[PDB]
Amino acid sequence: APRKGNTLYVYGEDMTPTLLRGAFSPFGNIIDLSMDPPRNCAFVTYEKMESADQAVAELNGTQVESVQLKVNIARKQPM
Repeated sequence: APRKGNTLYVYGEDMTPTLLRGAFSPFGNIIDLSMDPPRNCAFVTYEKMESADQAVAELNGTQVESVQLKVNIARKQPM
């Protein structure tokens, strides 16, 4: 049966897939990975709800070689 799953909202500047994959690869396996180049945002889906909460708490409040990323939760209401 289908499950709601748990997609996380990722925001930041100059963000790439290889970088995000590593920012969510070790946090757990992703069933689907999406990225938004027009809004500079990215979406991360986790098969385990704990993989999203553990990655959102560890990824949230972090910095890169010289950039800052932001993790948020998708709104229940559809855009």
